[PDB]
Order: sequence, then structure tokens, then C-alpha cells
Amino acid sequence: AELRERLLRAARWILLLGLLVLVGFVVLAYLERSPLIRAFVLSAGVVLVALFAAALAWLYLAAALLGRSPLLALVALALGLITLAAASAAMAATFAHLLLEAPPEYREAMLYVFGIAVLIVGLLLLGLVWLLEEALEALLE
Amino acid sequence: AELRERLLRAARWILLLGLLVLVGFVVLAYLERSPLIRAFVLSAGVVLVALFAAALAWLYLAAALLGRSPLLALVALALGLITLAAASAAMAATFAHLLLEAPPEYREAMLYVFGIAVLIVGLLLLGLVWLLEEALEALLE
Amino acid sequence: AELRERLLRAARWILLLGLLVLVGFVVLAYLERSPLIRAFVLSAGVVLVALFAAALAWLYLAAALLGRSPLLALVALALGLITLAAASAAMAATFAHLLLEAPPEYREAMLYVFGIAVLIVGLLLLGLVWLLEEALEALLE
Amino acid sequence: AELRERLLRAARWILLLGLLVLVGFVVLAYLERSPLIRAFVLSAGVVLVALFAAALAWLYLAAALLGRSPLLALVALALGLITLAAASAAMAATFAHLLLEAPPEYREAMLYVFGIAVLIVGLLLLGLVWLLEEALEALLE
Amino acid sequence: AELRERLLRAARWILLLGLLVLVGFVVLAYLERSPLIRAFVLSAGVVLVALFAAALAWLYLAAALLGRSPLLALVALALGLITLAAASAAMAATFAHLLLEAPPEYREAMLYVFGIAVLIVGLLLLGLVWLLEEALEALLE
Amino acid sequence: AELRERLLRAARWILLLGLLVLVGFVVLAYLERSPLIRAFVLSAGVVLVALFAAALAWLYLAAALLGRSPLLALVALALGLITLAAASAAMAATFAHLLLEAPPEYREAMLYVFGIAVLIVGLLLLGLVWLLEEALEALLE
Repeated sequence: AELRERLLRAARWILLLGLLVLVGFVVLAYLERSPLIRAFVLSAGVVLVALFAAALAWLYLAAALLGRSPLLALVALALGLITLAAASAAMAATFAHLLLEAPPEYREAMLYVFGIAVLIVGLLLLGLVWLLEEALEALLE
Repeated sequence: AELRERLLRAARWILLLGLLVLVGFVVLAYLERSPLIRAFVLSAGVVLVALFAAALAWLYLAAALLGRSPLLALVALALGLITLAAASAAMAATFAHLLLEAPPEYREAMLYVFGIAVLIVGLLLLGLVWLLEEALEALLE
Repeated sequence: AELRERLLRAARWILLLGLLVLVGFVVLAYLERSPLIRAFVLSAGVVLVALFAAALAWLYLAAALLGRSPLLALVALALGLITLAAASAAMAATFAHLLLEAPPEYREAMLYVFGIAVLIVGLLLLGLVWLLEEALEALLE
Repeated sequence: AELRERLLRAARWILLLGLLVLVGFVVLAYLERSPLIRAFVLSAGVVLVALFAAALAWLYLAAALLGRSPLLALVALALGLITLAAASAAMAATFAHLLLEAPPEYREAMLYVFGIAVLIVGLLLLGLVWLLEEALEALLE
Repeated sequence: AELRERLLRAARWILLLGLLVLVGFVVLAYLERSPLIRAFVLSAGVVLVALFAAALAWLYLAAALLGRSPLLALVALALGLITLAAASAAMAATFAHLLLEAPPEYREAMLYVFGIAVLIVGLLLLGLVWLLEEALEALLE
Repeated sequence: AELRERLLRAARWILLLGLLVLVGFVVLAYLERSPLIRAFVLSAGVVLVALFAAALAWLYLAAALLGRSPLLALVALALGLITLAAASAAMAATFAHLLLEAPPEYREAMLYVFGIAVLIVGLLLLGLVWLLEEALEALLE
């Protein structure tokens, strides 16, 4: 019945994980000892908060659509999946570009934060497959 | 009706925060004895005026939608949220590139106005999402 | 009636300012001996002419939508505002990049002409807000 | 009156100007052989042929919509105007970048070809205003 | 009905020329003697295969729309013309950038492959112009 | 009725290849000998996981739109083909840039991986083009 309970629980946990990415990348921006690391970290912080805002947005489009046509919600989740995956890909290319131009002493710690950013927004786009599949099996039957 | 009071009270304070950013980043352009920090500052000025105006545009579409279909406003505000978050990310990414390419003496003061510009254009998203989800609450409860 | 008149009187002056700011950056390009300053000045000429002409296109998109209702104009004008704001901020960001990469001896002329571009931004975006305030009042107050 | 055939009877001369820009820039591609100039010339060749293809595509679309109403012609033609203006401004930006990074001996002749592409832009945008505004008169009649 | 007997024969030779570009550029990738020329050639390979996939998509979108009327195909083919022209112009611009960045010893054969992409572009855009005209002369004239 | 079998069989193999090619690039991300190669590896990883997810999104959009007719899938899958192919082309372009700017000592392993990314999206080029061939056969041939 209320598929929105799953989507909104996912969304508000995604918001809190976005606010933990905020506190985590801001506390790293308070801990870290290079301005080029602080720039990449805080930038990745908001480039990832934008990814949590993307999953928020896609979960709001579904939560509005499933009140009248659930197959339009599934499609909105999928259109958001590819769009948030493009945001992952563009972020990954961007961060590969800064890893090439950045000086060696700030490549090392940055490669991990590139990694963890890529882990968060990669897990997000794959999570949308799991969120829509229960609606997929319920209209592909 | 009721949601428009929140939406448009938010909007015109978002406009005057656009005017305070206009005056604050212009006054920084009158104080700052660096053409490269002046370039960063006025471009952060128009990225933030464009950000406030993105909230103005999507708040005007929400308010004009609320006279006929609140679920259209909810969805339009969500489409505006992700788009404004991408605009935040694009500045926060590109200005992390300028923080690498710039000469050292204009990295230090630039890292602060990178910060304050990112705070202003990022917190704006947390505003827009807190507004739109009242329509999610209203339709589900 | 009144919306198209105000849009079209705005348009005609926006078209004359398109042609005149073009003739201004062309006659500046007749004085300015540096090829890099002429490239910047005439490219500012294009991206500003394109913004003026795009405000014409957004005023014509309103005039075409007005045959359905004023609310079709209000929304399409606002979608033109945010698109113009993005195009403006991307222009200012581009110029804030060229002002770093350009040799020091040609940074001063950039510091005015990216400035006059930012003045045309500050005018153009609020120029749509001012008629959105009217269309909001007429539809929704 | 003539709109469905008129647009396409400017367009076919815009196709011949597409082919005459093609032959002019391909002849220039051996009149001025130097690799970076030939690259900029043939790039301006296809970035202008893409602009003539844009006007061709806009002039096919705007006419084809006219079976519904004149509002469909004016909206599609104008959405092509702004989109062609943006594509032209992006060209003016990227050309203004190559004009910095290219070595001096290939800046001089390139500044003119940047110029003639920018003239063809300045013609095209005012052309799209002049081809449209009969259907603008149809919305004050 | 009859329009697709042209359009699908065109499409399948566009697919074979996609696979034949996918043999000539793919063979060149192990027949050439520089990794930067391999990068430019095989990347031009997919940038051109994406063009044959674009013309494939535009011809499948006609064939699907044609069950309603030819006027849907004419519009989709024109929408694909300008949209493929942008992707083509972005190719020539982008690879003119790599052709500045490349050292002189790998500019020479690279200039020619930029050339052959510009030939395939010129063919493709004049292609969609010829393909819609038999619908234009019938329904539009 | 039947077509969601062919779609979701292709999809689940595309998801498994998403995770397995992800495990290929994650194993490489702790067995490759340079941070720049690991950055290219992980980015080639998520730019392919995003490509696999693009095909997942197009396969969900087909299988959901199939409740109207297979012609909605043909159109959606084709709209997905062009943008997925363009995403591989933009990857191959930006990776031709990193492969030019990176020093020789990190060009060698990178010369395979840009190729293996180019090959692997060929599964998605074919995997959509084959189902476009069947969906075109199904309408009238």
C-alpha cells in the first residue's frame, strides 16, 4: 500500500547521511593541513550533499507520483538513477582531473577522499535499483 | 493557500539576501586589493545571485502552481532543488580548480570566500527542501 | 493585453541595448590594440548580445504562451530568468578563469569589462523579477 | 501569410550560405595551411555549418508546428533563437580561449576568423528576430 | 508507409558505416605508431560511432513516430539534425583543443583524422537535410 | 506482454557486469602501481557503472512504458542509446585529455583501460541496437 514509507525512510536516512557527510567533510576541513586538501574535501562535501539532494529530489518525485500513477514514480526513480549516476561520473572525471594537476604531497590523502566520495555516490545510484525493483516486480508481472 | 505565505516570505527574503550578497560581494570588490580575488568575489556574487534567483524562479512556479495543483509545486521545487545543488557543485568544483591554479598569496583569503560562498549557495538547498516537503506531508497525512 | 505591452516595450529597449552594447564593444574593439583584450571584449560582446537576444526569446516565449493564459507567460519568463542567470554566472566564471590565465599586462581591461558584464547580469535578472512581481500580483494576490 | 514557405525560403539561402561557408572555410583550409589555423578554420567551418543546420532545424520545426496555431511557430522559432545564441556564445567563449593559448604568430589571422564567425552569429540572431516578428504582429492583431 | 523504405535503408548503411568506421579507426588503433594518435583515433572512433548511433536513434524515432503521421518524423529528424550538429561541432572543437595540446610530432596525422571526422560530420548533417525534404515537400508544401 | 523478459534478462546481466566490471576496477584499485593509474581505474570503473546503470534505467523505462505499448519502449531505448553513446564519447574525449597530459610512465596501462571502457559500452550500443531492430520488426516488418 504505502510505498512512500520506504522511499521517505530511505530519503531521510539519505538526508542524515548527507548531514553526516556535511559534518564529516567539514570536520576533515577543520582537521586537514593543506588548503588544496581543504578545497577538495569541502568541495567533495557539497558535491556529495548535492548527490544526497538528488536522491532526496527523486524520492520526492516518486512520493508525489505514486499518489496517482506508481509506474510514473518508478520511471521518476529511474530517470533520477541515470541523472545521479551521470553526477557520479562527472564528479569522478572532475576529481581525476584535480588528482592529475595537484602536487604529489596532496595526491595521496586526496585519492582516499576521491575513493570515499565515489563510494557514497556509487552506492546511491545502485541503491535506487533496490528501491525501484519492488515496484518493477509489481508491474512487470 | 497557506503554503504560499511560507514560499513567498522565503522568496523575497531570498531576494534581499541576493541584494545583501550583491552589496557584500560588491563591497568586497571595493576593498580587496587583488584583481584575482575581485574576479572570484564578483563571480561568486553572480553565482549566488543566480542561486537566489533560482530559488525565486522555482518559488514563483510553486506559488503560481499552488492556485491549481500543489503536487505540481512539490515536484517543481524538487526539480529546482537538484538543479540549484548542481549549480552549487559546479561553482564549488570549478573554484577548487581556481584554488589550485591561483598564485599562493590569493589562495588564503580565497579559501574563506570559497567557504562563505559555498555556505550561502549550499544552505539555500536546505531551505528549499524544508519548504517543499510540507506538500509531501500534507498529501500523505 | 498589459503583459505583452510591458514585455514588448522591455523587448524593444533590450534589442536596442543588444545592438548598442554590441556597437559599444565593437567600437571598444576598434580602440583596443591588444588582440587578447579584443578577443575578450568581442566575446563579451557575443555572450552579452546572446543574453539580450535570449531575453528577447524569453519575452517572445511569453507572448506566444499568453494566447493560453498569463500563468503560461509567468512560468516561462521565470524559466528564462533562471536559464539567463545560469548563462550569466557561467559567463562570469569563464571570465574569472580567463582573467587568471591571461598575462598580467592585460588584466586591467578585463577587470572593467567582466565588471560591465556583471552589471548587465545584475540588471537583466532583476529585470525579469520586476515583471514576475506584477504577474504574481495579477494572478495570485 | 507566407510563413510555412517563407521561413524555408530564407532557410535554403541559409543552406547555400552553409555550403558557401563550407567551401569558403575548406578553401581557406588550403589558402592558409598552418595546422592550428586549419584546425580553427575547419572548427569554425563545422561550428558555423552546425549554426546553419540550427537555423535549418528551427525553420523546419517552426513551420511544421503551424498546423496547430501561429503560437506554435513563434514559440519554436524563438526557442531556436535563444538556443542558437547560446551555441554561438559557447563558440565565442571557446574561440576566446584558443586565442589565448595559441602562439602569437597564429593569434593574428585567427582573430579575423573568430571575427567572421562572430559576424555570422550577429547576423543570424537579428535574422531570427526579423523572420519571427510577423507572428509577433499576429499577437497584437 | 513509403517514407521508411528510404529512411531504414539509409539507417542500415549508417550502421554498416558505423561498423566500418568501427573497423578503420579500430585497425588504425593497432596500425599507428604513437599512443597519442591511438587515443585521438579510437576516441574519434567512438565520437563517430556515437554519431552513427545518433543517426540510428533519429531514424528509429522516425520509424516509431511514422505510425501516427510523417509530420512526427519530419520534426524528429529535424530535432536530430541540430542535436547531432551540436555533438559534431563539440567534436571538432574538442579535438581542435587536443590538436593544440599535442606536441608537433603528433599534430600531422592528427590534423587529417580531425579532417576525416569533419568529412563524416559534413556528410551526416547534409544527410538529415536530404532525408526530411520528401516529407517537407508533401505535407508542409 | 512478453518483452520485459528480454529487457530484464539483458538488464540483470548488465547489472552483474556492472558489479563484476566494478570488481575488476576495484581489484585494480588495490593492485595497480600508481595513484594516477588508480584514479583512471576507479573513474573508468564508475563511468562504466554509470553506463551500465544508464542501460538499467533505459531497460526499466522500457519495461514500465510497455503497459502502454512496445512503441514507448522502442522510443525510450533509442533516446537512451544516443545519450549513453555520447557519455562513452565524452569519457573517451576527457580520457584522451588525461592520456595526453599524463607523463609517459602512466600512459601505458591507461592505453588499455580507455580502450576497455570503449569496448565495454559496445555491449550497450549493441544491446539497445538489437532490441531496436526487434522493436522495428514488431511494428510493421
